[PDB]
Order: sequence, then structure tokens, then C-alpha cells
Amino acid sequence: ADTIVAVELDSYPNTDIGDPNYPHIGIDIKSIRSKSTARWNMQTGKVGTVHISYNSVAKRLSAVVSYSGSSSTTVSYDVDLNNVLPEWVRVGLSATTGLYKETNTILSWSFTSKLKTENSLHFSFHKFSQNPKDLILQGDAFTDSDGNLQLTKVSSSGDPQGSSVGRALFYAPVHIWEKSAVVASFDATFTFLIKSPDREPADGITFFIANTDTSIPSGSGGRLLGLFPDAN
Amino acid sequence: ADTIVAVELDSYPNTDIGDPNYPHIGIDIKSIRSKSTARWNMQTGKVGTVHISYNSVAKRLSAVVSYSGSSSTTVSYDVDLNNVLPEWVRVGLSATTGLYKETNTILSWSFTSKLKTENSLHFSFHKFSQNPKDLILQGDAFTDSDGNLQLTKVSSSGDPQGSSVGRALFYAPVHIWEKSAVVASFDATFTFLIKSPDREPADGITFFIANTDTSIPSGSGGRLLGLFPDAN
Amino acid sequence: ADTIVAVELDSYPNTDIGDPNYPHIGIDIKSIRSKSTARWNMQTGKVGTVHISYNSVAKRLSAVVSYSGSSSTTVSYDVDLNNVLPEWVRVGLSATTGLYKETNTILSWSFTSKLKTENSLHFSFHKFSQNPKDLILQGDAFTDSDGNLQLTKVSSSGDPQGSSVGRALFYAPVHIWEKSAVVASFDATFTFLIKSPDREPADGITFFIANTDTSIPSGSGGRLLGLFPDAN
Amino acid sequence: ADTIVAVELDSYPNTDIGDPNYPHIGIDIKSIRSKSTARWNMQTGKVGTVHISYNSVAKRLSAVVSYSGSSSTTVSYDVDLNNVLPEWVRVGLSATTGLYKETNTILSWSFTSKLKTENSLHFSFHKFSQNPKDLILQGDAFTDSDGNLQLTKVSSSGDPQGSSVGRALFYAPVHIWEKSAVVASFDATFTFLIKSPDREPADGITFFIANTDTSIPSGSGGRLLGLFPDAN
Ligand SMILES: OC[C@H]1O[C@H](Oc2c[nH]c3ccc(Br)c(Cl)c23)[C@@H](O)[C@@H](O)[C@@H]1O
Ligand SMILES: OC[C@H]1O[C@H](Oc2c[nH]c3ccc(Br)c(Cl)c23)[C@@H](O)[C@@H](O)[C@@H]1O
Ligand SMILES: OC[C@H]1O[C@H](Oc2c[nH]c3ccc(Br)c(Cl)c23)[C@@H](O)[C@@H](O)[C@@H]1O
Ligand SMILES: OC[C@H]1O[C@H](Oc2c[nH]c3ccc(Br)c(Cl)c23)[C@@H](O)[C@@H](O)[C@@H]1O
Ligand SMILES: [Ca+2]
Ligand SMILES: [Ca+2]
Ligand SMILES: [Ca+2]
Ligand SMILES: [Ca+2]
Ligand SMILES: [K+]
Ligand SMILES: [K+]
Ligand SMILES: [Mn+2]
Ligand SMILES: [Mn+2]
Ligand SMILES: [Mn+2]
Ligand SMILES: [Mn+2]
Repeated sequence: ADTIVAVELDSYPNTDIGDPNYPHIGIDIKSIRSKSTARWNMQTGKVGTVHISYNSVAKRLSAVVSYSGSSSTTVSYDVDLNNVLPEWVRVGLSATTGLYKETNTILSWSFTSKLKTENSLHFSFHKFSQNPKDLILQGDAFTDSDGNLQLTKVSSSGDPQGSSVGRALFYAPVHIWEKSAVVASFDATFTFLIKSPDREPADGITFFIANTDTSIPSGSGGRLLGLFPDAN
Repeated sequence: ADTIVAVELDSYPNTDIGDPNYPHIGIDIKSIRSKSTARWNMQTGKVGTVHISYNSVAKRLSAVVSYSGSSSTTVSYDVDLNNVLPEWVRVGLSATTGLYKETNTILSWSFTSKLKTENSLHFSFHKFSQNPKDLILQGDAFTDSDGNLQLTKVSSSGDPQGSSVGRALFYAPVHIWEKSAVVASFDATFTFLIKSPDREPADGITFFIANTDTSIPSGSGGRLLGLFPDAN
Repeated sequence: ADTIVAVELDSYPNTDIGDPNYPHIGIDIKSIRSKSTARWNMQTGKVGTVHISYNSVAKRLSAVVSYSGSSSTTVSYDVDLNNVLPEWVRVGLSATTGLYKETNTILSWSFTSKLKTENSLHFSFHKFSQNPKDLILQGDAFTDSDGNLQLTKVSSSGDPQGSSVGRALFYAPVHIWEKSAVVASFDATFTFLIKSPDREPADGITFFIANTDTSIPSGSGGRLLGLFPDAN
Repeated sequence: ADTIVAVELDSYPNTDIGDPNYPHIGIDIKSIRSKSTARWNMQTGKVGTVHISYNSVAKRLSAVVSYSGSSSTTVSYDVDLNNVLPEWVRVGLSATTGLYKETNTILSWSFTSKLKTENSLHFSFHKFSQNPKDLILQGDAFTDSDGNLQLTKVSSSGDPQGSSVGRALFYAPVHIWEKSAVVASFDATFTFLIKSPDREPADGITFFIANTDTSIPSGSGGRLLGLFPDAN
């Protein structure tokens, strides 16, 4: 099984497996049952931004989601990712639908990693090309004619579909820790557009970090957000 | 009085005003009496590195000090700087000597600030020029023919003197918060060389953030590290 | 007099002092009489982008102007800025109106300098605050409640006025060369909105580099773009 | 055959295939016969630095090599790499020995690419790990116990070998151009240590950019620097 760390923008409350009964942002450490969550005041049809950060000295993974003009929502969890993740990871975005549905559109994605022992990786996309050779598209993930990343299946009409799962990983492995290292830190930002006709959209989007050979686990659809085999 | 946030590398224990009884790294919020400290295994004569980071979501100010070879020391404190600091600041280094003394040599200094409402400021110095027009030098601070910044008095011969105070501020004010801000972060690194003829070197170095019109408070000498008017 | 290097977006042809007979992008070295120009297909009412770059090895200063959609214009000039500019500079934007007029609105501005002997300065503004303490505003320059920088007078109603000059300099001086330097580079981007009620808008916008104590030369109005004391 | 653009630090004069009769730096466009060169004042046993830059507006690929304290050497060539290279490339370093020999030690390597239509890639290594998962090592290339990259074969004693070729490519494809794009630019820096017992060291080191599936061509040893099948 993959080792997974994620920040979930969770649109659909699955109260039977630990979600609060509201759209929430959460921090997931090796389980879909977030270690910490916060009410997300969703706005179907607006562009949202997530920013995510961690460093190995503070040991505090935190995330904020916002929309232009709105109040933002934040969540944090104290954790030493050196004891959770392996030294080398791939970083990526995931998204699912299930019985309910939404567009999982990513308009932009940037990521920075630093390791001082200074080694660094940084990448930033404001367009996605039709053939993103520096992305590993998994599942139903694809790029569109506006240079956006659609993680889950959609018509060119506009209409999203159910039982869809797609991810996008940065092609290059990332070195997030080492024995020598004094500090390791990463920061990630993405902007996203969730539209739905459904009164109750589902399921959500994820930024995540995993072992390098990470793949969509089977039965990780809908509420497991493409990350987890089961809901332990 | 100035408003001060600082990370202090305090080479000299002043137990009568709250220092632990050993050299330590501290986080100072509006007082010399550090809110959080950790033991610092000084290595007079060797080049040390300090990394400092904060962001407004995690609300944790952290610092780590390290020498090439040995293990390193960290210190953290949970604080919302938006309730401590004005919206515009200057950032700087300070150092002092009192009755006991040491060189307070800065070999390099970098700083990055970000404000997402993205606005940003990054500066990096590896070589300090003979006339650093982008620094405000206060007190005894000067740059030397090696391209280092000496915060405290050092003779023609290279011997440190007591009763010295100096500071260097980046010339441009930094926007560290604003109302409509989603997240504010900053990171700082400097490297430093402390040499002493005294069996107990003193008094230390700080990275500090302050009101833009900050100046050396009179009687901030020695154990108050060029930051504070008294020891309250 | 000041020493000026500038990239001019010159909306108004002043053929009597060397402008070509159309709107143009120019590179100005110590004179309003551009050393190199190219035709600029203005689109009053649309958001334009300018990118400028130089480095001391290639010795080529280049600029490109672009609107989303249409094709773009470029201009270059081979010059060793180390023989033109002092070692320390300020960097800024200027704009003017004369008898004819336009809005000279800056929506964003970024600048990166590097000096390898690495020393560097990066600043980026997407939103200009109501009180930009890291800018020196000269002349009619001001920031507005949209978070834009208006270089020239614009009424309560949003109508531009003639006989306006304004400039904005980054507060910190920039080290663009030193003896022991291997390479010096700089890059600048700004975005801009020019609206005009006049059939011939005027006079234009510049990005400029100058002596640190640069100020608006009297009679630099209109066609001299807030940079030059005369048209020599 | 690969499409190759390179900057060669050429230690061994092969006058029969277009080299000047001296150690030189050159710019190679689809042939080992540099389009432009300049005398390199080699210093076997000192750390050298190369910096390389290009942008699509200026159309000037330039490189500078230097050592601490020395005079630097520079070379440039005007070229539009959009008409030479494909949209997607891998970037890398190469090195050979032949009958004569030298260490081809890389101590550091950084690279930045930007594409404005802003998309960007940046990576920086000051150590190389024992298993660099974000590098594609080709030929004899390997990382060592000091976290340096040895492009060509060496004893742990110190002693280099002949008939050696190795390269190192960044794992992620890089997008250096697109139809939409206004500007594309890249910058690269590496530091290097060439030691030799030979009175006449050979052959040299390269930074290069190629089609993504680039591989060491057979018979590209010694003077062809791992890049080219023949000396056309
Ligand atoms: O997309 C929303 C949800 O739809 C599915 O489950 C249900 C939500 N309401 C239901 C009603 C009936 C049945 Br059967 C099912 Cl599986 C569900 C599953 O795909 C869930 O994992 C998913 O979170
Ligand atoms: O430089 C180290 C310290 O030396 C001075 O105080 C003393 C340290 N040991 C002493 C012994 C005697 C006397 Br009097 C004094 Cl003031 C001190 C003062 O300058 C202190 O502020 C400073 O921290
Ligand atoms: O704003 C455009 C131009 O208007 C002014 O000059 C003239 C442009 N057309 C004219 C017609 C008549 C007279 Br008088 C004048 Cl000064 C001008 C002057 O302010 C020029 O410097 C400026 O470039
Ligand atoms: O490493 C230096 C050079 O050594 C080889 O060629 C010769 C240099 N001097 C010689 C003398 C004899 C013979 Br045979 C050869 Cl191939 C050479 C070849 O491997 C060249 O490609 C290479 O540049
Ligand atoms: Ca859910
Ligand atoms: Ca003390
Ligand atoms: Ca004009
Ligand atoms: Ca050769
Ligand atoms: K969890
Ligand atoms: K060539
Ligand atoms: Mn959830
Ligand atoms: Mn203390
Ligand atoms: Mn002109
Ligand atoms: Mn050659």
C-alpha cells in the first residue's frame, strides 16, 4: 500500500467514516479519516485557492482555502513527516466523484521543496499543455483546450460524471528529507473550480505526497478520493 | 518604545533577567525574557547557520541553529505576529558586547517575505560591500574588506571590544500583514562567526523584526542585545 | 542631471524629437531619443504586459510588450550598462500626460536583480496598498482603492488629466554592478492599463533605472516621460 | 540522432575538428564544431563556476566561466533556440576522457526555466545523494561519498581514467517553448573541479539541452564530449 499524506478539500460529508456533517478541509496522515478538519464554506462556481506548508523544524502541516472576497478556512496538525513519509516522494493532486458529482478543475499548481544539510525543487503551472510531459496523469485525469487540468471525467459541454477518479503527479521524484539535513520544508498552492448541477456535490480534490511508485488503489473511488484502498 | 520580535543567539547567561544558565537560542516577543529557549552548544571559532521561519496559518515561529558536522538546536513558539507587530516592519540583525566580548560577524543573510491577498520581497547577501546602500547600519555595525558585516567593534587587529552595539536593517520596509490577507509568511537565513578571547563570550546576535523607525534604544547594551530599553 | 536607462512605452509620436511616426516601444540610454524602437500596436482599454531583461555577459537589453490574444512586439539594444549606470541604482516606473492624455495604470510589477561575485533582490507587487511604504511616489503617482498604482492624475470619476507626471521607485537601492562581479542580471515585468478619451492618447509609461537620488526633472512633462530635463 | 545544444568547457584542443589550439569555452549548436569560442584560462585543481543564460526575446545564448580571484572568460552566440530545439527537452551535464584524462567533478548544479504565454521549473543541487532519483545517470556517471557528481570514471584514491563518458539529466522533461508563449528563458549554473596528473588534461565538461529521449551516442567518446555521433 502507498504511504499517503494529503490535504483534502472534501465536498461530500461521509459521516460513517469520520467526516463532519459539512464540506470540510482536512489533513490526512495515512488514512482518509482526517487527523484534523475545519468547516469549508464551499462556493460551487467560484475559483478557490489552497495554500499548504510545512517545515521540519516547526513540524506543523497547515492549509488554508479561500475565494476572492470571502472568509478563508484554515486547518493544521502537528506531525513530523520524516517519521511518516520516505525520503523520496512524488507530489500530486487527486480528485474523485462517486454517486454524486462535480467538476474537479485545477487552473494552477505550484510547489516548492527545500532541503538544507541548500537543495531545492520548484515548479509552477498556470497553463497545462495538451501533452504535459512533466506530469504523470493517472486514471481519468486529462488536460483541456483551455489549458486546465481536469482530474475527473467531464463533457466538453461542461457536464461532470460519477464513479470518476484521476490524479496528476509531478514527473520528478522529490527529496523531502535526509539524515544530514537541518531543515526540510515544502509549500504548495493550487487554484480550483468546482461546478455542479447537483444540490449536493461530491467528492473533492486533494494535494498529496506519497511513495514515488504511488498508483490509484482499486476501490479508492468516491469518498476515498483516489488515495486509499480502504477507510481505515 | 519600539515593538520587537527577535530570535536571539544568546552566548552569555544573564540568570538575573531570566536567561537559563547556559548559552541558548531564544524567541523574544516584546521582551528580552525569551518566551521559549533551547540550549545552544556554541562552537566559538566555527561558522554557524540560523534558519528562521513563520507563517500566519501555522502561527508558529521557529528557528534552528547548526554547525557543519555537529548536531543542531531548535526552538519554537506559537504566536500570532499579526497581533504583535505593525503591518509594516523593518528586518535586521543586532549584536552586542558588554563587560565580556566576542566578534559578531555575519557572513551571509537572506530573507523572504510573502503576502497573499501574491506580494513578495526577497533579498540575499553573500558578500557585503564596503558601502551597503541597501542596509541601514546602526551603532558600531560596519562591513569589512573581507565582505563581511561586523555588528560589533573589532580592532584593526581583529580583536573584539566590549560595550559595543550594532545593527543592520534592510533599507526597504516589509509588508508582513494586511487585512485582506489570506497568508503571510517569512523565512530568514544568516551565517555567523563568533570568536572570543574570553572564557565566557558575550553577548550574542539576533535576527529581529520591528517598527520601521526602530533604532538602538539607549542602554540596550550587553545583555539586552541592542533591542530593548530595559529587561522587563 | 540624473543618469537614466529606460524602456519606454510611448503612446504618442513626437516626430520633432526623434520618435517614429507611430506608437512604439523604445530603449532609452541617457536620452529620450530612443537607441532602438519598434512599432507598438496599442490596444487602449486592454491589459498589457511588459517583460524586460538584461545581463552583463550577453550585454543585450531587451523588452517585449504583449496583450492577451494579439501578437507581441519586441525591441533590443546591445549595451554595457556597467559603462552607463552607476554601481548603485533605483528602479522605477514613470508616466506622463501633456496636451493629450490617458490613464497610466499599473496593475502589477516585479523585479529581480542578481550580482554574482550570489547577491540578489526580488520584489513583486500584484496589489498596491493604500500606503506603499516600500515605494517612493514622486509627482502625481498614487495608489487607489482597487489596489492599482496610478502614475498620472485621474479624477474621482476615473477620467485622466493632461500635464501630469508621476513615478514610483522601489524604496531600496539596487546593486547592479561591482568590480569583482562575474555577472549581473536583472528582469522586470509589469502589467498596465491605458484608457484614453483622446483620439491620440499620450504620452506613455516607462520602466527606468537611475542614480539612487533620481527625481522628476522639471519640464520632464509630456513627451519626455518624467525622465529627461530636455529632448537632447 | 539527438538534437543538441551545449556549452562546452573544452580542456583538450582537437585542432583537426575546429577547436582553437587552446583550452576554450564554446557554444555548440547541433555539432561539436562550436559556433563560437573563447580562450579558457584553465586552472586544474581549482573550483570553477559556469553560468549560462538565454531568453527568446534577446536570442543570445551566453556563458561565463570563472574561478575565485581570476579573470573570467565569456562567450555568446546569437541564435533562436525555438528553431533548433523541440518544445520539450531534458537538460543535463556531460563529460568525457579519451587518451588524455582528468576528473570531471560537478560540485553543484542549478537550472531555471520560465515560459510566459508564467510556467517555471527550477532545481538546485549543492549535494548529490548516493541515489539521486531525480537524475538520469548515463554512462559512467555516478555520485560519490562527498555528495559530488563524478561524470567520468575515477578511483577513490583520486586517479581519473581514459575512454570514459558519463552524463546526468534532470529527471523531469522541461518545456522550453510553446506557440502561445511571449518569452522563454533559462539560466543554469554549475561549479566543477578538474584535477589531472597529465600535463595536458582532457577532454571536458558540458551543459547541454536535448530531445527528451537523449542518450549517449556510440563513438561520442573523448573529443565529442558524450554529445555527438560524429564530428560534422
Ligand atoms: O459521491 C458521493 C458518494 O456516493 C456513493 O455513496 C452514496 C451516497 N449516497 C448514496 C445512496 C445510495 C448508495 Br448505494 C450509495 Cl453508495 C450512496 C459512494 O460512491 C461514496 O463513496 C461517495 O462518497
Ligand atoms: O558582557 C556580559 C555581561 O557583562 C556585563 O555585566 C556583567 C557580567 N559579569 C559581570 C561582573 C561584574 C560586573 Br560590574 C558586571 Cl556589570 C558584570 C554587562 O555589560 C551585561 O549586560 C552583559 O551581559
Ligand atoms: O501629450 C502629447 C503632447 O502634447 C503637447 O504638445 C503637443 C501635441 N500636439 C500639440 C498641438 C499644439 C500644441 Br501648442 C502642443 Cl504643445 C501640442 C506636449 O505636452 C508634448 O510634450 C506632448 O508629447
Ligand atoms: O583525450 C584526448 C584525445 O585522445 C584521443 O586522441 C588522441 C590524442 N593524442 C593522440 C595520439 C595518438 C592517438 Br591513436 C590518438 Cl587517438 C590521440 C581521442 O580519444 C580524442 O577524441 C581525444 O580528444
Ligand atoms: Ca467525504
Ligand atoms: Ca544573555
Ligand atoms: Ca513620444
Ligand atoms: Ca576538444
Ligand atoms: K487521516
Ligand atoms: K557547433
Ligand atoms: Mn473528509
Ligand atoms: Mn537570553
Ligand atoms: Mn519615443
Ligand atoms: Mn572545442
